[PDB]
Amino acid sequence: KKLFLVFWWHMHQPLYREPYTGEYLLPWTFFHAVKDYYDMPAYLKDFEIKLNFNLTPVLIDQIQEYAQGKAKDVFLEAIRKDPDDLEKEEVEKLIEFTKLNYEKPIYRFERIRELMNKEKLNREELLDLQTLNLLAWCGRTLRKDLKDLLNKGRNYTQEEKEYVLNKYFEIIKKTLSIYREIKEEGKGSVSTSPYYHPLIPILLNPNCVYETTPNVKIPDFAVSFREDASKHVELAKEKYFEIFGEHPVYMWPPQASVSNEALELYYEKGINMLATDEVILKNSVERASPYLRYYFRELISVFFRDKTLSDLIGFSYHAWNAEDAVRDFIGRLKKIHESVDFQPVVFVVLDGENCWEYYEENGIPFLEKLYSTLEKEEWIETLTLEEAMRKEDVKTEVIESVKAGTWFDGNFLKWIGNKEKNEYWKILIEAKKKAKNDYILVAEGSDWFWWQGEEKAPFVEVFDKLFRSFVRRAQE
Ligand SMILES: OC[C@H]1O[C@H](O[C@H]2[C@H](O)[C@@H](O)[C@@H](O[C@H]3[C@H](O)[C@@H](O)[C@@H](O[C@H]4[C@H](O)[C@@H](O)[C@@H](O[C@H]5[C@H](O)[C@@H](O)[C@@H](O)O[C@@H]5CO)O[C@@H]4CO)O[C@@H]3CO)O[C@@H]2CO)[C@H](O)[C@@H](O)[C@@H]1O
Ligand SMILES: OC[C@H]1O[C@H](O[C@H]2[C@H](O)[C@@H](O)[C@@H](O[C@H]3[C@H](O)[C@@H](O)[C@@H](O[C@H]4[C@H](O)[C@@H](O)[C@@H](O)O[C@@H]4CO)O[C@@H]3CO)O[C@@H]2CO)[C@H](O)[C@@H](O)[C@@H]1O
Repeated sequence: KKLFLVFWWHMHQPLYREPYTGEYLLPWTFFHAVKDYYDMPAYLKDFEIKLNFNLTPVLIDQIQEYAQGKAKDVFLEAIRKDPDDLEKEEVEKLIEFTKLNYEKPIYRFERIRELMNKEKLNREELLDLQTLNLLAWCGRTLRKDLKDLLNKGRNYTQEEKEYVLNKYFEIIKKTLSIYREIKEEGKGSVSTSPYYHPLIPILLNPNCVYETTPNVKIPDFAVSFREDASKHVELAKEKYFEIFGEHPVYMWPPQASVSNEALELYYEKGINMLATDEVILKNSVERASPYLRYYFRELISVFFRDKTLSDLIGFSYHAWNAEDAVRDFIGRLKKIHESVDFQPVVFVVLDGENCWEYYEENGIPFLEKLYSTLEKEEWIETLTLEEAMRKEDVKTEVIESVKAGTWFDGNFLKWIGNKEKNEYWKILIEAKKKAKNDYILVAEGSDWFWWQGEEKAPFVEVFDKLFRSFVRRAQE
């Protein structure tokens, strides 16, 4: 009697490439590529477990651009430059970026503390600010190779900065290949999402917000996004075919978002299985065990993730010692294992690149201890998505209807509802009336609405600039 454990790490970035200048206006795709996107599947090289991954096609596009040397990244150019050639604006954006990440454990360098107490920086101090920002995002693989430079902590030269950059781009160049390798070796399944990570339920039927938040105000959806919804899925199938050689049979719905109509569309497009959130299941069915494989209308397989276990990694364990956190995690799986007489399937699903920056040492002590302890447990069998879809000694249930929602409170309020987010949908709706190319699909990505209508934060202007630029470009 085994507990079946399914890790599904979801990787995504919206398109930071501004369509008129061709410039990557934020460096987040680069920094999460060198820190997490290669290194997360790379754990499978050292640990005999199964781990699954989601790669959005818009993320894949940017990884390709960086890997091929075509990405003009404005922040990264400020990093690469000799400090004597830095513009005042570039120094300000460098300092701004440091302040934003300053309290995170991966930025725990004494020299960063010294430099941010300084009101004017010379060439050597700017070289340290540039290079330590690079090194703060160093992933597990290169933290071994670059350990001498990392322990330095200060006094970096342009030659050393350039060396780190060359190693980082080598990491990026091998990133798509290692997803292909762990997939071909059976160490994990790889899924994708509709192309630009949109909210498929809203594009299909904006009225589905009223299944959870009946009081919410939405704009006049005077155009249909239903065909655009199909296009996100179809284009995603094409990009996945290019990278991995098959049409995808697993998809992660952006924000875990599902509806009766969205599940229909996924089935119609040949998706055999997806996962969503436990809150959906609780909102939809009275007797709701998340340890079963569900069949929506006998059309498509649905797993409901263990929200508690997913939220321990995403939200709790960063503030713990690695050893305490893994003993807690295994202790919870043991109680699940001891709680039922059948073999439960336990889906752990969350973003794969966003939580580790808040852990000590980028979560490497935690994940190494976690994966080491998992592979020693005889009563735990980690599964690929393919193995979870096919496993016969697993309990099964049919569900006929779900309440539309997301894994954020089970509703859509993080992307629609208040004046400012609704203004984005107004802009999108008007632009869709006049759209002439697929940049309208880029503007349907969920990220733009997430950051809109929120307390002012540094760089929120860039997401707004990107969204409006994609909207403008879509109509030309
Ligand atoms: O404002 C108060 C608030 O601020 C702080 O949050 C800030 C972060 O700490 C800071 O680093 C920065 O966040 C960045 C982020 O680091 C950067 O990587 C990028 O985020 C990407 C994700 O990396 C990417 O995975 C994707 O995220 C999706 C995800 O795929 C999906 O599954 C789901 O979870 O939604 C996510 C969002 O759509 O895309 C995003 C970009 O859209 O960009 C971020 C913004 O610059 O800035 C944050 C805001 O200031 C504190 O951390 C927080 O506690 C404070 O309360
Ligand atoms: O900025 C603060 C935090 O940043 C990081 O958190 C990330 C997570 O890593 C991502 O996975 C994602 O979080 C998802 C989350 O996985 C999903 O379960 C859901 O979580 C709900 C949760 O059930 C609920 O109980 C409550 O705690 O709020 C969550 C949000 O409603 O939805 C999340 C949003 O997509 O993104 C967050 C950042 O938003 C980092 O890991 C944290 O340490 C950090 O505090």
